[PDB]
Amino acid sequence: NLDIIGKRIEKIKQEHETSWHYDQDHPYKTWAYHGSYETKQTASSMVNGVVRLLTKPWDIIPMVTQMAMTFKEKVDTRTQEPKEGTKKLMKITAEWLWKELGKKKTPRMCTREEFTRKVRSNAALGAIFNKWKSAREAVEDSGFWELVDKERNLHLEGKCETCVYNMMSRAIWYMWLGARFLEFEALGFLNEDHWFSRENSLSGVEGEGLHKLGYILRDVSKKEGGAMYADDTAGWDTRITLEDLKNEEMVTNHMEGEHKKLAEAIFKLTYQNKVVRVQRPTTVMDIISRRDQRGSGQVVTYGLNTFTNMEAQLIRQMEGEGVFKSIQHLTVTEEIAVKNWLVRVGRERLSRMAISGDDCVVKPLDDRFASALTALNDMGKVRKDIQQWEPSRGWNDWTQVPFCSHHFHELIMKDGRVLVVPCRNQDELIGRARISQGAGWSLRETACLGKSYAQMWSLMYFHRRDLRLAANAICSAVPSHWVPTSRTTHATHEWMTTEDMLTVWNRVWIQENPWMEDKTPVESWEEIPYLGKREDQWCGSLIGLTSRATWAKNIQTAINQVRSLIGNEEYTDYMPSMKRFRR
Ligand SMILES: Cc1ncc(CNc2cncc(F)c2)s1
Ligand SMILES: Cc1ncc(CNc2cncc(F)c2)s1
Ligand SMILES: [Zn+2]
Ligand SMILES: [Zn+2]
Repeated sequence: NLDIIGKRIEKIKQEHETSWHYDQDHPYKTWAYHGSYETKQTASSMVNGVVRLLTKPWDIIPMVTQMAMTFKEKVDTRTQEPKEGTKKLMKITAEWLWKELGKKKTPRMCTREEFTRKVRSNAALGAIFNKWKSAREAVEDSGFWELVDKERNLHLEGKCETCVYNMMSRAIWYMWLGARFLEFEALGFLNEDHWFSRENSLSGVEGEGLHKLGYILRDVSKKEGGAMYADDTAGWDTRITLEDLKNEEMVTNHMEGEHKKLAEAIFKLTYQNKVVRVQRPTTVMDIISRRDQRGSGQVVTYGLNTFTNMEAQLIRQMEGEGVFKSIQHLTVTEEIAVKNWLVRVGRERLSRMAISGDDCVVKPLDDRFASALTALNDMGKVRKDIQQWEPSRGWNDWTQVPFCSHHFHELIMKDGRVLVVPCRNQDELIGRARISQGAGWSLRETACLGKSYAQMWSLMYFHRRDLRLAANAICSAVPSHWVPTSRTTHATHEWMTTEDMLTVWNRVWIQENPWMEDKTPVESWEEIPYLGKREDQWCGSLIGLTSRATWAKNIQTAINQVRSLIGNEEYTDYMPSMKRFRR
């Protein structure tokens, strides 16, 4: 305990020797509280003007406008230790699942070279400012790496000095860049080498992309079974048990040499024992500790969430199939039965699921799954917005299943070929495009973010009448050659490019689409179909409203307003790619 965190604590305590005070009115119960010290400082959303000026009808939709305005009593929760039978079910399943993921993969260390490219082309690794300004600067230096080396040698010693989280249903724990590297060195392979790919994991979708998710849900639908189940967990990261953290750590069993010790240290020191600096305006910096809950990089979090979610869902399948009778204790015969289930049908059972971190869709063997709730509830993976022992409401139609904030439509092209297209409430799409994260943006940068959104809409949401039109308008209003930008790059972002959008559509939807047998390129945008105009209205379209018809009719005037603001640049008119504007 304090042997493992004390060094980290004692080091912080000393850098504020004229401040340290053990405030006796600290609000922590579930989190251990060590002390405090003096600080004073805070990033709200800004509106993207290029997008808003070209989406005027939406200036009066409260669902769009409210998205741009404005529980920490959930992070301070505690989950009960699972029963012995639950713990055995999890240990056995975790062992078998690491083996399966490892069959065609080699754990390996990631390198500074790799980490250095990441920071120069910008991911969201989540660092802090201090001694160097940006993340870009500290990597270019040589002193930072000497710091890294020190901590690394300490990790091999089995101690830790500077790996401390900073808190800030979305609470992010940013770490200093050095700690991020040591985490990425040890565990980056999980993301970098696609361990949770559909090919390697059977349930996973890592790197598959929105244009593939709908086809994958449909492939699951083709299996014999009962309803499709899509239970969200109530605050998944706050319900990761120490038992989950120990079963994740069994990935080190597949490692060797330096890598194995470095990985064990990350699991032992930064995951199974955590030290966090949280601000408290009453402004002190509280130094609290905790062994449980999900702390890690957003990207290792994703891989370990997918892993533990796969594990829980295999066990819920086992329960619905009556592989084990009770979670209180597992008979020696029940252990063998579980083990032989995994060996005999485990891979088939994984192919019945689509899992993206804390998000899942299961098509179990039959509807017994709906009331198989004892293992799920005991593991602490308590379902959101339904009573604890109330049976799951399944879905009969794969086109109604929620997954990764989307639903999927089946859409028939004029030539018989079949698109499965992603979709969500259009107010959600327009409200997100109207928002820029960070201030300090030039007109040019703001314009290039709008163009990223426009190109995503043309690629993913082309079947929505208002999004094809607004996307054509934004791309007409931003200089033809200006490059699309984004301040967090997830899966596959084929819209981040200066190439012709019809050429990308053809590559993504026809050429590279393994569900399309005929590879005939499409020759214009008019070949590319829309949802039915009632289906479009159901998913939030403004077609049929007066405000919308005036906007479409007078779009060239909105385009010209934005062209005037940006200035005398080279523009393309994309509106004639649509039938109604083609004279
Ligand atoms: C790291 C990931 N790999 C695939 C994912 C599936 N989810 C998704 C959501 N939004 C846009 C996407 F391209 C994909 S998440
Ligand atoms: C219920 C409605 N019936 C026709 C409408 C007009 N909206 C529209 C726009 N572009 C292409 C279309 F097929 C239809 S709204
Ligand atoms: Zn450390
Ligand atoms: Zn829809």
